[PDB]
Amino acid sequence: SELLVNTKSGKVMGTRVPVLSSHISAFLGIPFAEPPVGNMRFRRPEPKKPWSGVWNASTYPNNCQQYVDEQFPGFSGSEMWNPNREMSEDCLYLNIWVPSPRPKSTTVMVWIYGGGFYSGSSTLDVYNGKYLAYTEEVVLVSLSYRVGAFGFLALHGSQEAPGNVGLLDQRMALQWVHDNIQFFGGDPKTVTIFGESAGGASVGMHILSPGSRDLFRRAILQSGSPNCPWASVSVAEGRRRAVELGRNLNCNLNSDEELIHCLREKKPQELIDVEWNVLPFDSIFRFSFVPVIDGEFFPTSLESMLNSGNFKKTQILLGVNKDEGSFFLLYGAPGFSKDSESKISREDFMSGVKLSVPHANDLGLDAVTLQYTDWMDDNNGIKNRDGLDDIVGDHNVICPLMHFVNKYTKFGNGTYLYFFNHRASNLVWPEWMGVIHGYEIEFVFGLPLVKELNYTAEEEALSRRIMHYWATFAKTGNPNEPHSQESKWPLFTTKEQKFIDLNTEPMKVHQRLRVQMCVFWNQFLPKLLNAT
Amino acid sequence: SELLVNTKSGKVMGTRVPVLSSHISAFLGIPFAEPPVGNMRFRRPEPKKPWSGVWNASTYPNNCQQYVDEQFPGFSGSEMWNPNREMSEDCLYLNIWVPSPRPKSTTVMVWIYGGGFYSGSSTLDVYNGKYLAYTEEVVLVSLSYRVGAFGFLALHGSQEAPGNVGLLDQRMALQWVHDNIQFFGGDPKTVTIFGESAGGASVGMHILSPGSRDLFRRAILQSGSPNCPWASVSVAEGRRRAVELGRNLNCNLNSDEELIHCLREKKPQELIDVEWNVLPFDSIFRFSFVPVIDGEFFPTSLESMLNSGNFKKTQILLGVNKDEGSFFLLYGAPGFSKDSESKISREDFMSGVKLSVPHANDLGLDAVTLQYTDWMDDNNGIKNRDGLDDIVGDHNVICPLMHFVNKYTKFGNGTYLYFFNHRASNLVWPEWMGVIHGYEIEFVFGLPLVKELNYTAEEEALSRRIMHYWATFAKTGNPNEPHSQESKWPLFTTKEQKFIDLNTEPMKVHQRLRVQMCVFWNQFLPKLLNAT
Repeated sequence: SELLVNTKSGKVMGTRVPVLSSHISAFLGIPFAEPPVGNMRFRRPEPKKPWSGVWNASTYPNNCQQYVDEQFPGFSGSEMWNPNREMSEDCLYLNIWVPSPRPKSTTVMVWIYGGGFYSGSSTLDVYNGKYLAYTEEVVLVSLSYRVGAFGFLALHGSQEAPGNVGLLDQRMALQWVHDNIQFFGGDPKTVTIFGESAGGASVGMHILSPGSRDLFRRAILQSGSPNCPWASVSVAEGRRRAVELGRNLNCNLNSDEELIHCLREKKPQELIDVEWNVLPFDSIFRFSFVPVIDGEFFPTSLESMLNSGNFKKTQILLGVNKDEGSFFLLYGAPGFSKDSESKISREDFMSGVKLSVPHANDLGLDAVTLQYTDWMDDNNGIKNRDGLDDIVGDHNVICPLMHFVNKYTKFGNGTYLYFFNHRASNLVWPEWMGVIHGYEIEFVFGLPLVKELNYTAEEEALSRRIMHYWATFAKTGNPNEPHSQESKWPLFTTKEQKFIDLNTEPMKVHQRLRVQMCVFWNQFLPKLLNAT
Repeated sequence: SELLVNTKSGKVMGTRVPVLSSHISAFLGIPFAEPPVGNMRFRRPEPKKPWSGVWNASTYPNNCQQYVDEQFPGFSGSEMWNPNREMSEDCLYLNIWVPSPRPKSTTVMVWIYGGGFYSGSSTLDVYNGKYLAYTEEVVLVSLSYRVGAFGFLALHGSQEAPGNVGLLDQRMALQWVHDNIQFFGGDPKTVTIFGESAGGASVGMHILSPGSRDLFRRAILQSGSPNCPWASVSVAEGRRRAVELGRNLNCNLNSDEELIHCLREKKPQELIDVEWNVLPFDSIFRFSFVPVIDGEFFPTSLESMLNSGNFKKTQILLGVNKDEGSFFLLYGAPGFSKDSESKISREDFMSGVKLSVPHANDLGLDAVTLQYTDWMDDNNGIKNRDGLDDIVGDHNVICPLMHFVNKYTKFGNGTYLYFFNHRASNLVWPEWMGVIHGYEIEFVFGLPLVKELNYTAEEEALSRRIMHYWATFAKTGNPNEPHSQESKWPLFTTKEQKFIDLNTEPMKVHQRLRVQMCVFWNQFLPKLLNAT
């Protein structure tokens, strides 16, 4: 039977699903690690023990225990990101969408969801692999990993909560795809991992980490890179937050064993209730528990790894959205509202700059303000709003990703950069937010192809273009069709630094994606803060 | 006789001179102080002792002993600024151009030449007061003062070379105009002093100094203000340079008397031969001997005086030229040539930035470079050239003058700002230099009215407009004609900050003259250098 597959872990029974008036197979909720419950909390994942009989993989698995957004109850715009399944510490499962008839050895794509390392589910609607699997004829795998304290608590030196266990979770899923995807029709020697936000940072981290390099062929990073200011902490800050977390739940703090044991007796929702209290600064776009440079997963510091060429050399395709920042200002900066044009005054502008660059002294806060203020029109509410929006995106996503793409390209074997700047016609968020963080995803998974979702004809056209780029790239290491007549997505080179825009208009190539600001955030500011 | 005038110092015999096919009186070389020779060198000026008989004031006086430019022998462009008379330490004289018939009580204008405080003569061709006196019917006075070591050597605490004796020279001339201009037809209660470059800085200094405030009614400052980074030094740096000067001439340095006496035995040309060796840094737009904040001429520091409203409150009219910097880059920065387009490379650009902001640490040099570099086109030779040109002008003339006009306007009784951006059609300097430092002067003195000089019809029209503005302002405190139909030069206010352009095109009002950069040079950079 086409829905029955025999893996090295046991037999699995999938289900047939309809897609764009046709069908494909779907094996949902296949386990890849032992349930990290009880004494296993905070600990590294262990391989799932083989099973007898047939595992029923016809329904989605549970979602990792996480923080849930309730800023806008009912609002689809924010709930489409919340977990749509029972939350449980028994979360480590993966989903596979296989074409029909089953391929013999086709290209594999493994998706890693984003969410600031504190949230995310593989089961959201926007992450439905069937449209992409079907349309491009690829095996689509979607894994899951532990988030928040559960996946990133870090008491270095201890084997009870080493840290990065959330990344080990992902590696585990990748190890399984490597050892079994062949039985699903996939070709293990041609697996592309691709992510978004924290998932984009995760992809970049497997490229840097020696232990994961041999488990994939290529990579796609969307709106996120490993060296982002929010994606990692030092073991010292990791330890500082581990303790403070324990201090909020009134736990014995005399020793790591003391602390860890107390944290293991707490109900999942109790760690999550106080999780946001450990941040060192009043900030925006920063998260409590994230990866930590431990000396294991990451040999040395990220910057020295990027400078020494110490990382997997292959091809990569990455890019960013036009307005990456707006989403975080809405939720945390004074002045912004989902229901108003949110024009910002001088006072609120500067409050925002303080919240965006939390680690900067008064001199730095001034450098940022001077760099983002048009003194001929300083009290223009629309300019202060869009200026603040730019600061958050540049410092947190764009300028960091450009530093990565530039350091990488010097040792890589091919780079392709994009700039997604198209606002979907059916977006429910206000206009001032623009091309929002994470909304390019729907085009990657092809939601525009399903009529009922209400997308324009050109938006469906854009979705197919992108799906063919990602898929053609996953297969060949080049997003372009061999002998096509269409426009060629030029290659990014240290010299030219070309890139293309991604929207419903005739392709246009450009150069030096936001150089003016990227030099400020990557060269000047760092230097200034270090001298002062 | 109309050419004979009896002053409080003695009788003076002037001469009749032709102007624009007509005539006026001219009393040239009237003395106002005792010859500062011998033991009087470096010392404060003493009033000229009355004389019997008639002083012959029909020919120009000598020029102060100064450094002479020989960078371009023969070139009119640079020689029209060199002394056109025998140089001598016996230099303190003034020139008066009086209308015919002699006025009973008309408006007076006293001109103070510029020259970096190290050069300048009142007898240059471009400073011929007859055209202006004639055309606007005003008494035009032109004084002279000691420059270089001779007028600014400063060994604070000693009465042999107190410092600022060059400014005392100017004050002396003003005291005489105040006590005698009435006998020439002038009205002493309506004297406007106006200068350019070092002279613009001098005008601003009489506005700040308690001792000179009561000697004039209004003021005009062109391309220069008292708080310019090159216009003054601390008593410590003044003392440091005084000594080093003495060290170059092998003088006994055991005591001030020791030093001063040795310097008084040296021929004038020997101090000038080594004068440029005392500058503390390899620099551009900086001069050896300049005014010094001594606590006498200047009660306290300039910045605190400007903040406390401690200065003469009246009306002022000031402005700058579009390309104030080019002239100094030509003479001192690597890459520029009088005969080439002078396109600058990245290396020479940065060499230039080092030469322009000599007092900045490596962090500052980077802030300046980042602020003046278009990273989308970093190797554009024309952009690096014009960028360097902007740095020199902004930091040395424009941003400092805007700081003055803003601090002043808060306590003044009327401010009028202009921006001269017209390049004369007969300029002999290369095009890349643009609207050069000091070339607005020719329009102020009306050289365009004399055909033989080869100016366009619109340039002569511009010259008359400016001459009427300066003159109408000197008389009324407003450059505008009471009930005119012409365009009104709006008033500058703390709120609006309006200003006008000055060229052969229909007047256009603007706002915030170069705010973006003025904030960098007046607020951020200062602060950065202080914290680091």
